[PDB]
Amino acid sequence: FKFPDGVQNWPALSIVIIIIMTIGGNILVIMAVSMEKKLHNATNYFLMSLAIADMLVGLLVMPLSLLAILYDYVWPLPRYLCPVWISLDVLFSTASIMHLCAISLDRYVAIRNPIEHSRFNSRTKAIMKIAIVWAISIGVSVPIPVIGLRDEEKVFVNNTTCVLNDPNFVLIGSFVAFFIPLTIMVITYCLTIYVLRRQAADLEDNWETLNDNLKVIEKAVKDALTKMRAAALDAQKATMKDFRHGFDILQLKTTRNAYIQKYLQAINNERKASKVLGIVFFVFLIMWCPFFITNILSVLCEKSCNQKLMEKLLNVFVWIGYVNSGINPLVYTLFNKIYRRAFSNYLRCNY
Ligand SMILES: Cc1nc2sccn2c(=O)c1CCN1CCC(=C(c2ccc(F)cc2)c2ccc(F)cc2)CC1
Repeated sequence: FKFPDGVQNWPALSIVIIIIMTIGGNILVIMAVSMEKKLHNATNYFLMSLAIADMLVGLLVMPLSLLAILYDYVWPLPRYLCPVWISLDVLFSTASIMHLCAISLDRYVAIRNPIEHSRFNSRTKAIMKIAIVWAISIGVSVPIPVIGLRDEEKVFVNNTTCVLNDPNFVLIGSFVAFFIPLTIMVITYCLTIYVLRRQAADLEDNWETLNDNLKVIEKAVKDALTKMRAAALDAQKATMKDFRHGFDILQLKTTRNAYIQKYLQAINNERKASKVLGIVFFVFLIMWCPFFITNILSVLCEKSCNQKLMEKLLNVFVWIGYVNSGINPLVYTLFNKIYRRAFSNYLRCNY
């Protein structure tokens, strides 16, 4: 570990900046979800446990990858330390996709069959769901120290570079640890975003007409006045008892701000959450695709392919996937005033 004698790529040390921003960024997420009241809920507990995995990627996987780059991918640490790092790489990377898939799956199940959650509270129900995503993650990574130490060629190429080299494990494992959870996250997300739009459009299309027909009354009628009573007529047929009669009493603009905005902001809130999750989901998908494509493209042709080129591309493609462990705290800041406000305060009033 930085002898320093023997190092062959000193400008690679500049990747430390990537490492520092991946740890500190997710630390702030851990601080925010731990301290902010308006962030204490199942979805944001998922993000904290996710930030714990992404912080441990930058804390335990990124530094030992950088060290290998510094020695031209000739493993500089003891040989037993290679399969330990490979399993820590697999564990925390799987925990990332397993968190995103669990968020999208729980959000989908929360919408289809929203039965009265009478068994446990939301805080404690989240704890079990976080336990299964870590239980699976440990389950995928725990064979690797066995396979690697029992047979060192499964984790060493050319007896020098430390990389996972078991084709059966890499193939089957890529399905269990990446392809299946990614397939679930995409379908559940889109299916969720389809249900949410159909149910919101029920009230929205009635609330949109009443609003538009109010503009013509300020243009500036007996057809536009009855245009607004028919709007609320269909709105009050779907939404608790204070809502049905709430429209039946509706100068008009004051009633809209009095009680309609209670649900109007509620639906917009659900829309803003689907926006953030989709960006987090599909940026994760996009930043891991080049590595996974190039990898699964490297075994579809055993020969007839430039294997030397594949490895060189994968050296860069793995860090495109790694940088994703730092991207999530940035995304929260851009799209949520609670994270952005807490982040600026932790950077100032604490640091
Ligand atoms: C550090 C490094 N450097 C170089 S240079 C040239 C190659 N190369 C490498 O292969 C690696 C290891 C990359 N490492 C990324 C994390 C891994 C996942 C995984 C788990 C188990 C598998 F079976 C299949 C892949 C994963 C990826 C995304 C996820 F969302 C979840 C898991 C394991 C592979």
